[PDB]
Amino acid sequence: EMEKEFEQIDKSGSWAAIYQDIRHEASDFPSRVAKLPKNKNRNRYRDVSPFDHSRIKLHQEDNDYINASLIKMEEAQRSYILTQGPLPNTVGHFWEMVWEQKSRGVVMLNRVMEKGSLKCAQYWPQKEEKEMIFEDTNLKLTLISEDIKSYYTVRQLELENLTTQETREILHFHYTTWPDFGVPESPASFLNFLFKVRESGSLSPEHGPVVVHCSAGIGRSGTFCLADTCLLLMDKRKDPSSVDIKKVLLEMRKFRMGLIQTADQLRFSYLAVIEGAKFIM
Ligand SMILES: COc1ccc(NC(=O)Nc2ccncc2)cc1
Repeated sequence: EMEKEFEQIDKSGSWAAIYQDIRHEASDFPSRVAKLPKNKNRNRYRDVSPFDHSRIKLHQEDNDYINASLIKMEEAQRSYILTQGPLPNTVGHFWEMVWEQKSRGVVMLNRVMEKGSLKCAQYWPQKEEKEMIFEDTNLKLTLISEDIKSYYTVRQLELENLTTQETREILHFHYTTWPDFGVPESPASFLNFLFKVRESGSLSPEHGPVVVHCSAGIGRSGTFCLADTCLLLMDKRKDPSSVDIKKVLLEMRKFRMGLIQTADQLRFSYLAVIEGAKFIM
């Protein structure tokens, strides 16, 4: 049981040690498409690349590349697209991916500016009457409504394919209170946020996979998926305590490198799952 494993690692302060064991056990697959010179300006960080086998392909003949990975958790019947915060030149690619994959939700776990630097392009409209057109991908995006709470904002967006005049409603879930350094003290507001995404139907198999991002799409994004999948598996299994976070994390790392960036994010993931288990038992 993970609650006892938590106290052990915590009392022994062995978080950096377990984290290193995970780093060394993690899969390594080719990422040849990401490293092509023509894709250099489509990557925010040169050391964060999608594996070729799990990368999302854009349906454009010219260049199909986006820094995005499909995480498929077979036992949990959950699938997530993890991607980097879009760049100024990839905002149109981002919304093309949302369109092509039939996603219903976008989950954003960063602020546009953190530590005085831009972590992400402003890829959604700030006002109802000022819609955005992505000329490169032939899409129009309109803010329909915005509901600002203390810890997160939910926005309803309309995405229109200008080529076919189909429209879809997209839900933007923006967690706004992750601190510049370290992790939240308590996982309560993060769990509340995760349950709000679930309640929307954005994580449901009727829809394409949810798009999850932070700046690189590996750290905070990793914590989001890890907590969701672990809590799901605890509902599904005859023995909820057979769920080993470490094993679940290593499975996800077959699909995208580097998920959970720090020993602090690992500790926070344990705490989120342990605490979330009380609201589920
Ligand atoms: C000398 O380099 C090494 C660094 C780390 C490990 N693994 C390790 O400490 N695992 C561990 C698991 C649970 N509690 C405490 C520790 C082995 C060798």
